[PDB]
Amino acid sequence: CSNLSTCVLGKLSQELHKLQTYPRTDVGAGTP
Ligand SMILES: *[C@@H]1O[C@H](CO)[C@@H](O)[C@H](O)[C@H]1NC(C)=O
Repeated sequence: CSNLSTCVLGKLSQELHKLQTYPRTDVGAGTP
């Protein structure tokens, strides 16, 4: 980082895309 603004926004946005509340399985069973 260097901006300390676009840093923050970009980091948390990228994190939310990556993790996204861990979409492992979503149908009924919900297997790991
Ligand atoms: C600004 O923010 C982005 C996104 O988080 C980051 O990748 C980058 O290293 C930061 N600094 C610059 C100079 O772009």
